[PDB]
Amino acid sequence: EEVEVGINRLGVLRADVDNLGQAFINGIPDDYLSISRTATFSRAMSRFFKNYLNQLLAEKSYKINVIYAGGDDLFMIGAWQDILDFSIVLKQKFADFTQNKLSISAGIGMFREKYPVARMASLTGDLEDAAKDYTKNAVTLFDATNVFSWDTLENDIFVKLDAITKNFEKLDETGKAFIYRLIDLLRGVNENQQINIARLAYTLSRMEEKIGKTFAQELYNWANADRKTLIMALEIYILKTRE
RNA sequence: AGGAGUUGAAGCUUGGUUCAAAGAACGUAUCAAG
Repeated sequence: EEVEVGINRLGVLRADVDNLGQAFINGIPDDYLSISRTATFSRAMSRFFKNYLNQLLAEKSYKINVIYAGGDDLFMIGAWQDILDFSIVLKQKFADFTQNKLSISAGIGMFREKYPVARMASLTGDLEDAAKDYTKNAVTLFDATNVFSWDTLENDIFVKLDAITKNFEKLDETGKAFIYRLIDLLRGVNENQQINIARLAYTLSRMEEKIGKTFAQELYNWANADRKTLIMALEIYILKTRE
């Protein structure tokens, strides 16, 4: 109820450190090998997760309830806006703490307000298992069909989302019916590949004078080069801007 | 004293202009949370 910007959903993060097993067992090489170094390694990992997770969630008023944390396990239920905006924060702070050599995978799920927590946790655990099945670092946005690498998600999806949010704000009457027709074409293009690309070019030059001279050609470029990213960018755009 | 021979011929048969715009994109109830 404090959120008054997006869709009334509850977003769920489950994360775990991948490849933690052989790194914890035999990670430090045999030449410069110490026992207290391993003690600092594991004690610093648990230390990081506990105190930096509480401080990173305290410094900005994130509407996130942490259930439990740890290296092996992480489970947080909150508003989906803060969960999505905090997953990149947690990934980058883990990369800074571990000097970006311990990988991390995660799974973001999104559920309605009154949903059972047991089925919630099982579904999001399934999502993050599908993320770690890719066998590298990745994340699933809301579904097992949308698996993205962390740099891919962060860079591609968030620059496309920020560009879309800059462009459709200054437009006075374009959204959101144009965006729904655009998503209809960009998900029909998976099966009927040619005619939806033709309809896409037709609509973009149709609304060249309306949505912008350069944004329409940018959408036409993005919808051929890195397509599947832009569908998720538009979907989370509407999920953010729904009143 | 009137007879014949032409009863229409050629040209254009539509030209250009916007060719679905804005809205809603599931809401609730058990499930859950408290």
